[PDB]
This record gives sequence, structure tokens and C-alpha cells, in this order.
Amino acid sequence: EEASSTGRNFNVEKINGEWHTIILASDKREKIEDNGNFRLFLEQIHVLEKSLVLKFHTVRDEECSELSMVADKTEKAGEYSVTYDGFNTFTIPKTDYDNFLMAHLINEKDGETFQLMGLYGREPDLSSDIKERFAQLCEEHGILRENIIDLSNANRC
Ligand SMILES: COc1nccnc1C(C)C
Ligand code: NA
Ligand code: NA
Ligand code: NA
Repeated sequence: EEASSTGRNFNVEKINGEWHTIILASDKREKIEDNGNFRLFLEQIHVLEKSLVLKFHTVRDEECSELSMVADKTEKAGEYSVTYDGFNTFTIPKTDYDNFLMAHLINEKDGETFQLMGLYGREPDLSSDIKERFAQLCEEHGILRENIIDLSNANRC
């Protein structure tokens, strides 16, 4: 069974736990390239009453650094906000809880904005069919495949 965070049948507790960044995408590709601030490797999501504690690691010169961030629920169901290199809001348009999680984020910094989409897996990689489903969701948001970066060959420290 699949659900969206914005949907009536969403069960937020079910996204608690281990996750790995499999693919990232953006309509501002530099944000997720090598030294981009949004090239984040998710490790776990801790579900709380009104927030999600996101644990990531970033990479610089082949060196991993831990980074934790707290996302608060906003006034719209299924939407979360978090301060990180600007003001961010995100939703989970599709997840099956047991294999994948697809997030759609809007960042706003210095009066600008960009979209980020992420595909996270319970294991360090996902099937090619789920990766294709993610590409389809990115296309629905006007993000070209050339702006989608598979990081499955580089998500471990
Ligand atoms: C700040 O939020 C993020 N940044 C980069 C990748 N993924 C995320 C969360 C949406 C999980
Ligand atoms: Na809104
Ligand atoms: Na959407
Ligand atoms: Na959205």
C-alpha cells in the first residue's frame, strides 16, 4: 500500500527509522552537485508528535560530517518546514513505507527559490523500476532527468 503525507490515509509513524539517499533532483542542479549544500545523505528519520528529526551526513573531500535537523509540522497536513540554508517546506508525495520514500521540497533563500526532490530507500539502493517511478514524479514537477542525480554508488562513508 502507498500513501502521500498530504493524503487522509497517511501514517507518519510508518516512515520512522532507517533511510538512505538514493537519488536527488533539483531545478537548480548546483544545489545537489559535489559541493552543494543540499547533497545530503539521509540516515534516519525519527518521528515525533509534531516533528521529524532528520539525521544526515554530508561529504567534503571524501570526508563525512554528521548533520541533524528538526522539521516541524506546519498548518497544512503532511507538510513540514525546516530552517537550513534558507527556509524549506516539504511534503512526501509518495511512499510505500517499506521500500521507498519520495520527498518534494521548496527552498527559499535571499528572495529566490528552487525545487528539490529526493528518493530515499530502506536499503542503500532501490530497484530500477522504483527509480523510474521517481523520474516520472520529477517530470510531473518540471525537473528534467539531466537534473536527477543517482547517488547510490556514493551514499556510504
Ligand atoms: C533539508 O532537507 C533535505 N535536503 C536534502 C535532501 N533531503 C532533504 C529532506 C527532504 C529529507
Ligand atoms: Na503552501
Ligand atoms: Na506535488
Ligand atoms: Na509539493
